[PDB]
Amino acid sequence: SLVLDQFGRNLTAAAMEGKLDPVIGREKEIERVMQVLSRRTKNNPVLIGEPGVGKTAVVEGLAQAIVHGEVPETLKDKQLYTLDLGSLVAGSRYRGDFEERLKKVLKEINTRGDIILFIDELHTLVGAGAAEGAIDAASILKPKLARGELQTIGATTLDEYRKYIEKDAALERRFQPVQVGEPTVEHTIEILKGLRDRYEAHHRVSITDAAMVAAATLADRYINDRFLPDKAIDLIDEAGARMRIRRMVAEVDDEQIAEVLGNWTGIPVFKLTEAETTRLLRMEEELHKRIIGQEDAVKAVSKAIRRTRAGLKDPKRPSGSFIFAGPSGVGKTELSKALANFLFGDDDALIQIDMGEFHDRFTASRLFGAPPGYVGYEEGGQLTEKVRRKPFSVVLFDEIEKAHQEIYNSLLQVLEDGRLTDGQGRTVDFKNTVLIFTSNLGTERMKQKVNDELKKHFRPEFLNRIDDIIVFHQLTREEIIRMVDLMISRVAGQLKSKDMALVLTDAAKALLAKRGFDPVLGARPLRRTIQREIEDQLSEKILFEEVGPGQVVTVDVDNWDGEGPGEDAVFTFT
Amino acid sequence: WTGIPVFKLTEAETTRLLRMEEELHKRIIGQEDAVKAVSKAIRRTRAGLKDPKRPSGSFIFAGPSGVGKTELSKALANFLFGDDDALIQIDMGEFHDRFTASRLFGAPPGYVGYEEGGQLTEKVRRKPFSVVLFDEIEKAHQEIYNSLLQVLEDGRLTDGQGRTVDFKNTVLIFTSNLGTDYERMKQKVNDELKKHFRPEFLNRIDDIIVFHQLTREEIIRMVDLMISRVAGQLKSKDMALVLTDAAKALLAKRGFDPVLGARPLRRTIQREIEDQLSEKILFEEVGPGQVVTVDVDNWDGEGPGEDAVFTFT
Amino acid sequence: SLVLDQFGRNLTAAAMEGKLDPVIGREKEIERVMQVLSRRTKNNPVLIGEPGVGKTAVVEGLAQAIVHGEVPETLKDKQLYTLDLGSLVAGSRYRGDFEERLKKVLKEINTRGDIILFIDELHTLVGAGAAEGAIDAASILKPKLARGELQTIGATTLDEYRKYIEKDAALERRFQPVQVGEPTVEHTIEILKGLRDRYE
Ligand SMILES: Nc1ncnc2c1ncn2[C@@H]1O[C@H](COP(=O)(O)OP(=O)(O)O)[C@@H](O)[C@H]1O
Ligand SMILES: Nc1ncnc2c1ncn2[C@@H]1O[C@H](COP(=O)(O)OP(=O)(O)O)[C@@H](O)[C@H]1O
Ligand SMILES: Nc1ncnc2c1ncn2[C@@H]1O[C@H](COP(=O)(O)OP(=O)(O)O)[C@@H](O)[C@H]1O
Ligand SMILES: Nc1ncnc2c1ncn2[C@@H]1O[C@H](COP(=O)(O)OP(=O)(O)O)[C@@H](O)[C@H]1O
Repeated sequence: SLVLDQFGRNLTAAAMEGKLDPVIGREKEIERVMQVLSRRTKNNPVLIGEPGVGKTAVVEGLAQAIVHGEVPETLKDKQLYTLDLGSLVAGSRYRGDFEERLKKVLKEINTRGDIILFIDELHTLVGAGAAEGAIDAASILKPKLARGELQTIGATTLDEYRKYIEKDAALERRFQPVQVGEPTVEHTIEILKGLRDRYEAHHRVSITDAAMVAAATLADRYINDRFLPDKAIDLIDEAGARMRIRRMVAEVDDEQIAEVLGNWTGIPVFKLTEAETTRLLRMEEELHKRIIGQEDAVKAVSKAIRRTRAGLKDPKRPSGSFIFAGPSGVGKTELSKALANFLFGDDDALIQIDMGEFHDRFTASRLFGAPPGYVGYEEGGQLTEKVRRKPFSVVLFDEIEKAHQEIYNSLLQVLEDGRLTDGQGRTVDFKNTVLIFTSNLGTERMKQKVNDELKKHFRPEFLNRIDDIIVFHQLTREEIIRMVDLMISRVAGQLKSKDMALVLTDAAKALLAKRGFDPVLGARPLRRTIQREIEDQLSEKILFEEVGPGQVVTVDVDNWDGEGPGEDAVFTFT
Repeated sequence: WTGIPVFKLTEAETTRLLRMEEELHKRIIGQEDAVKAVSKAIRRTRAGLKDPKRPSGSFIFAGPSGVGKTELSKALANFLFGDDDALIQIDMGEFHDRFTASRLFGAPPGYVGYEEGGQLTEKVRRKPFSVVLFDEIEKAHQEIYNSLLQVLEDGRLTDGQGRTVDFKNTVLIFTSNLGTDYERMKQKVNDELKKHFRPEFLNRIDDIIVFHQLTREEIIRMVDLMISRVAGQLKSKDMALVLTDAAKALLAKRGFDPVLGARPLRRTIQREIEDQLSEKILFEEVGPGQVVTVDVDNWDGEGPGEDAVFTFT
Repeated sequence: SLVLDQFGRNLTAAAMEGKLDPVIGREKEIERVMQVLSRRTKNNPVLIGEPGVGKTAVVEGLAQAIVHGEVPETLKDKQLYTLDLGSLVAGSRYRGDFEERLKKVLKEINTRGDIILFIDELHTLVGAGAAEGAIDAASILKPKLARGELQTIGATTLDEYRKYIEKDAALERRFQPVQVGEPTVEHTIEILKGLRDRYE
């Protein structure tokens, strides 16, 4: 007892005082472990599982089963000791110290005979006192473990089992695997219901059953870098901590779990208040604050985001996938910029990928990285990593028709299931991101021309996965008048920072409108008209210090009937 | 230990294995040939009467888009393991480049990522009994099939690290989209597969299955199948939806097109029911504790219904 | 304290003399850190932030909050020590010296219980001294982090996180990411107004 205690911790006395958490739902794996230790030769199981499933929890539950007495006679009255390799290695300046300590431990185990050894993180045994080919813990344990005279229990994750143990086939032979599979949703709910009491006592808060059901569902659905039941426990524990901080008896509901998840991952799953609800209902006007015209596209996107925010989106598919195909300059990109501004408050959050560069057969690997064995393997994908930074995003694929079919064959993955496997092998989540595909093709009859061009330039499946195909309409006179108003407002807002005030009469706005209309319009022209007839004149006029700072500038027009072409009209800057 | 299901067939398991054709028909409407072939393969595998060298099953699936080729594999995984996420899904859409194939089995020694190993081989070693799905196999280059060439016949793959993995107990499924009256389509699909793939690869596969186009009965049952998802989603918010049969008829009328598969129907449902119900929910017109009876007015049930709308109660 | 002063620096004692710059406008991140540090199991936050944003600034603000006493009861009068891994593995020359120093540090922390660790460049835990016969500090720390018996705070670049901690999922599990994003323009102006007195 005195020898093992300085080099290990006894889980039996830990479960005597209840210091270990109760373990429930693990009868199959614990029975598997108990039946492996009841063998004659090679009675050593190692718990292989994905990290965060309960590999140490299985051993704690077995210790509780031992101390209660549900074990058979082969595991009855057995003190389960974990072994700390760090305590063995530390303090050993010399060969004799470490090997003497390990063999004294083994002699005490074989003398008392009722200590089952536990090696958490079993991959540490390949090299303890020296390298893999010298005298260490593994080469001392191997003759003992081969005959089964030393009962030990291991725990190693999947990847480290592949890496460290499997390169040492001698230890791989002597350990019989016990797979601890990831628990289900109902299993996680049961586990949380079991662990209610400890967290309730610790955080001085009370937790409801609906809170735990919501925690399990949200943790399984959204968080895709951790594994059940750890993420559900994380959400519950963090909500309890939030209540403990905020009160300094509180209640935890699913709303607080949603808040914790929103803090953790940024996914906008919240209980909607009145102000954001009226914002969501009236957001078509909010988008129409910036974009002018094109009611169909804003309507479709409003429908998609309203469906997403109300919990009515198919969870295996993204929030929405759109093809914005229409004549150049209409505002296909500006709709995406307006979406970014609405959803995040800033426009730099729009992950914009340009398909102009992806015209070669070698550049498809930029999105999802390079395969193993090639240059760029560690960096991985550019798009996948950008998505992993923030799971809720608007992904913009600008100028689709430039890129050729290999990228779309890559993107059928995300268009169907919202998954993408980068070069490093990891799968990333796209179940919440909004996909926008902007195209410049086909330039009521324009609708059919664009549809025919897209059917000719695409395979049927890629057009089929897309939620809504939206064809942008050409602009009219009222829309370009409002565009002129918006551009002048932008100029005035930029000029506010230089101690200025700017204003235009409606005659100047009309004159700008009459010189900015043709079927090849958009905002690429009629903004060049602004830069040529307003901005340039203002710059040259303020460079030689007339109507400088503190002076309101009024842009007027003379020699114009207000209806004519206005080619002889000139802008006057008072 | 290994998870490979060799046991004594209990009566419940036996009567399930006799009746698993309609169990597959629970999630797939129509496509009797593919369900037939999958049932034959699973019956051969679980009876203990199987070729030791060849894999459990090797199928190539062909048909139009959205005829349930991936849905069949997902429902087969749901049958065997209980959930879709146990399906080992490798989509060949990322493997267009010839240099990309090293991700499948792994990096050779002396190169970066050698210690990481492959992706397909390691996931097969994790679960030796698995349904391996290869989506859109034509979109990968032809040199990628060369790695699968020997697992399709001998069921063994040699990774970069040198280990030999066992593909003997897995069900290999290929899904294609080539070819896009039934016999003419089958002949065209077979000819396209023959001229697209080398004949030494087509001979090593078990059955070539062509998916039949969806008919009116199939899509009108599939209306129910895909609205059950919305009903279950609504059940999480303490409110229920029941469709009038007129709503089902109108949804099946506006979502049917022989040119494509099932996703036009999902578009029709999503635009007619999901979006409008989202507006009604966020307006708080309807909430928890109520029922929603969706009905079609201004319609006769036979006409095309270019003016019919949906009423929500 | 006799062993930690040889290997670490006391930020609470540093905040006693006000040698740390005032931290302005980072109340949300400090609240998130105190939220994570208040948990029962896995109470280790990592400040996942781009370089140049103030990852260490968040920790010094937390130390100033602790010394000013506005923290909740679960962080009241707890000395926040930064852990200098270079000094821990500085004089070893052997196989058992570094692990002995780590055991002494952890035993002093356990017998005190009011000391929170801070690890600049948290990715240095993996491979924190790995000779032919040595066990790195990550494998020592992992059982204590999983049970929640040790409160550690980490600061790590996004890219460094992805290169190093992402490769080790066992240690990645024990740390909750805390997104520290770039301050906006107005936030930068507020920070400059805070730092006016010191720079003047
Ligand atoms: N059946 C269960 N009952 C109670 N708690 C559980 C159960 N399964 C898992 N847990 C919790 O999840 C955690 C699992 O940790 P574990 O997976 O052993 O870590 P590692 O993967 O590093 O070995 C434990 O802290 C435990 O509290
Ligand atoms: N209706 C509009 N409202 C506001 N800005 C617009 C509008 N239409 C165009 N713009 C501006 O003009 C640009 C046109 O972009 P876009 O239509 O995407 O060009 P293209 O169609 O050639 O890709 C946008 O970046 C936007 O700033
Ligand atoms: N017969 C069917 N029964 C139910 N759903 C179907 C059926 N056919 C297609 N689907 C729908 O189509 C999608 C799968 O289509 P898929 O088989 O992947 O087509 P492809 O393989 O050509 O891409 C699923 O989301 C499913 O909802
Ligand atoms: N909110 C803030 N208030 C005051 N100073 C800040 C704030 N945020 C950042 N700083 C300044 O930024 C610097 C911190 O950078 P640091 O986090 O050390 O970068 P890195 O961790 O990459 O070395 C400090 O000098 C600090 O003064």
